[PDB]
Amino acid sequence: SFTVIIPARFASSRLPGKPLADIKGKPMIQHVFEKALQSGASRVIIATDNENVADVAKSFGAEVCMTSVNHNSGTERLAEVVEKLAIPDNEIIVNIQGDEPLIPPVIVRQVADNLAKFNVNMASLAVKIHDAEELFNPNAVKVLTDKDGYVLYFSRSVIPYDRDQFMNLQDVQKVQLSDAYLRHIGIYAYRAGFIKQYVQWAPTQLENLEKLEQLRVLYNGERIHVELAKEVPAVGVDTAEDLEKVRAILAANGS
Repeated sequence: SFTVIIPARFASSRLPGKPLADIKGKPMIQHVFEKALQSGASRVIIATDNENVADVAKSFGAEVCMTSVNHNSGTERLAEVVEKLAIPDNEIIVNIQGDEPLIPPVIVRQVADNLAKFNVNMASLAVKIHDAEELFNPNAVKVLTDKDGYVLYFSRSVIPYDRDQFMNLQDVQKVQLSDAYLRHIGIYAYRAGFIKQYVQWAPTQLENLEKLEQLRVLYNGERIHVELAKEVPAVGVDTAEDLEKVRAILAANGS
């Protein structure tokens, strides 16, 4: 079995209070909660520092853990939940974002099973990158693993470098990419006890440069397993446009 923790994500610049945005009669956060239940999770916790969100979540039967209103990171907020609920060290925890109402339950279960299968302290997923435009986008995190799926490195820089095609490239948007690129997806599985260790490790020059918190784990020599996601998850909702899109999709799926 495993536990899912869903960060509410109330704070948003272009879509403030999005966790409570209505999507076909239910707040977006409730959709994520229901997808979590459909993944086979034995426990689903909504974590938030917002009283209004907590009240709404409890109203649809969700266990809620209030997180402190500090500066600390997301991983830092996951640790606080583990500590406050006294979650045993070996419990498998899957972190899913509160603004992904269309997250495929199958991939939530996938990362959880992978954590147990390979017995690592941290597991994640990736999806193929097909466009050069996305490949060179620093916002798309590229990842590479060894033959067993154990991560070599994560980076905003393009890896692997294609010698023959990248040498004196003049138009990246027109380069034909090989089938070797992977975009890391921000869905994780951890052993509850490891999160505590993760946050205890000192900040690294590496993570500060790439602005990738997960590099702290690689820097400290901890094995991470990454596998191709069984299904490509939709981008999280953060704009009114994205919200309209999800509403249209859920509207189409019921008639």
